[PDB]
Amino acid sequence: IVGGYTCGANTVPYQVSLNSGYHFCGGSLINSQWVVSAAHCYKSGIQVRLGEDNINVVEGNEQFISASKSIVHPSYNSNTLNNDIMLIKLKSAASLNSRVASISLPTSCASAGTQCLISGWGNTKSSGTSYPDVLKCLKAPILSDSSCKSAYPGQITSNMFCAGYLEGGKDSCQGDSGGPVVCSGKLQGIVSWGSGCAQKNKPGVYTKVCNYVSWIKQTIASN
Ligand SMILES: NCc1csc2ccccc12
Ligand SMILES: [Ca+2]
Repeated sequence: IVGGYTCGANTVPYQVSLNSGYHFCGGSLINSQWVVSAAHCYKSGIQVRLGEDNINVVEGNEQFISASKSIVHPSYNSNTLNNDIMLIKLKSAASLNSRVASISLPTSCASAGTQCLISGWGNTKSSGTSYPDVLKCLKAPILSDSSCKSAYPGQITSNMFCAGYLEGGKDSCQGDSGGPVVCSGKLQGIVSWGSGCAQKNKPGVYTKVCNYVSWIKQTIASN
């Protein structure tokens, strides 16, 4: 997260870290067994880390649970990033408590102008590199479809939205991938892509979660 703030320990209780020896992506806990992330975060050997603040220090609220199954969306295209979503099942159910909690799925799509919370352990600089140990947060609005399309001609599908600031300075970034965009207590986005981070006229692009709720539910119901 570039241009954000320290969230505070365990204040984003659905935020998980995907770990394969190291943090490499965020995700969102959506029930005791299942995590939402980005399909471009797929790999084998994932351990889900819940209850994290400092991802380098064991602070006392973590739960570490290995994935049993990954399901990338059936229509994910890794060239266009269309349908950039996957589900990860945990080998055992997480213990749910104030610091480890699921985030509700949307029952309707959010509109441009809605305020959201984006979070992660990704890069905090727009030039150069610095990775935080504690969770960072950013409040950002959803941008109109038309400004998203004009920012990224030919590349925004109906499964994507832009959020952030056309002026630059505040955005998600590499290592935030797969993490939440939460708006009024519903998971509306997943950190997906952009051109650089926090550049002028290049806002972040996010998977439009409300298009996937019936796929999510039917997948969970059968797996
Ligand atoms: N908002 C931009 C963004 C999000 S994840 C990622 C990974 C690499 C480069 C940019 C980004
Ligand atoms: Ca920790």
